[PDB]
Amino acid sequence: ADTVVVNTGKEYQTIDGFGGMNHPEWMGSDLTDAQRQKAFGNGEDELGLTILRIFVNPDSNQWNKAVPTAKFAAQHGAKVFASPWEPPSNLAESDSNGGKLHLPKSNYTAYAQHLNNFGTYMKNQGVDLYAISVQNEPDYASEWTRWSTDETTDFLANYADKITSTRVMSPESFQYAPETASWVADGGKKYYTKILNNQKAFANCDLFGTHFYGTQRAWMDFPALESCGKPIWMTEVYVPNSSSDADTWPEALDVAENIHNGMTVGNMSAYVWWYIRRSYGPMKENGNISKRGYMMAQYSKFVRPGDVRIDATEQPTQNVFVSAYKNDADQVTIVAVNKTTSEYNQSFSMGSGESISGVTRYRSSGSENLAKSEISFNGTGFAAQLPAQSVSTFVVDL
Ligand SMILES: [F-]
Ligand SMILES: [F-]
Ligand code: NA
Ligand code: NA
Ligand code: NA
Ligand code: NA
Ligand code: NA
Ligand code: NA
Ligand code: NA
Ligand code: NA
Repeated sequence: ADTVVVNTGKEYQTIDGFGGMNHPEWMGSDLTDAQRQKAFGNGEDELGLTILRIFVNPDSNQWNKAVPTAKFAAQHGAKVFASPWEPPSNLAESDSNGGKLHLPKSNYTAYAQHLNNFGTYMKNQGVDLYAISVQNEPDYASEWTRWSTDETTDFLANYADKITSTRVMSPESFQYAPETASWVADGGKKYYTKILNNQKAFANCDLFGTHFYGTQRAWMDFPALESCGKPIWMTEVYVPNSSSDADTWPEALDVAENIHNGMTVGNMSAYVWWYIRRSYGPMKENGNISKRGYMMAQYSKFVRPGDVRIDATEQPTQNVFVSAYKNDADQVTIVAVNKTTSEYNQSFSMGSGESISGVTRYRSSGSENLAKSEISFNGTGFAAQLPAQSVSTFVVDL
């Protein structure tokens, strides 16, 4: 294997965090106090999530259902953002072009007020809502609200400046599909390019969100969006499916590969799962962390808001995926996903020249969950075994 060369002087995106969705209406119950602590604490056997996504109910008389878990997350320092699936029923019309609903242009001002008022309500409930998005999956909307890519751009350019209670997030595409994709009539990356290309829409859009359903690694690179000066969040996914129990192994390792790809190929600042607590989620219905959740935790517990992704040899051997981050205490955190069936010894080196003063490893695999050990080092480098089908997070003191 190539030595993994890490360079603290070459910086990419700032990390906003890692999280999941809470949706009492659709999940059937809210998180309990124990589950809230399990998700948003960063102590022993806690997921260390730092972002919570919440639901914008079309009926404002139901907004209160989102509040208790948002307040808990906010008290533990998490960013809280919200997504709408449908306008208030009085603003929505049946769609005859593939969606269930459509928002008529004549109702855009009222819809922006609906989103603004949700932000104000959250603030009055003690939650400074980080952002609200224009629409969940406007390009996969057979059961909610379809928007064309022109429509979301018009909304952002000409109406979203009146959302002042919170930041404005882009519409959230289903899968970040290539613009010329034959299977998507009007969606995917087109939602984003049209914002970048319209001065008013870009000025009124504070950050971007996309989902990752079926998103290939080869679709994650988006040069114009990655250089525009505003964060891109991956705001919803489950991988590789919802049909398997989240302890299924080695299937769960796909979660770590997907996070790695979003971080290093997509320059994503955030990675947000769907329901936190679910049979296929990071927390099981019995409240314990699943294998998929330990895959998330290898990132979320150690790559914290405000950390900066830095250069590190990304694929030193095929299907061994490496990313690295620095924090404001000058620690470097390296996450190595060995997705192969072979164990080998991997060397690491600080190309930026810093001497190492300590290395601690946390590792998850078929038989380990966040297993902790001390790693020897010498000068500017260290080496470690990477077992087959494992995720190793190295915390490096310089
Ligand atoms: F704005
Ligand atoms: F990229
Ligand atoms: Na940065
Ligand atoms: Na709501
Ligand atoms: Na907060
Ligand atoms: Na909704
Ligand atoms: Na209508
Ligand atoms: Na209106
Ligand atoms: Na989500
Ligand atoms: Na499996």
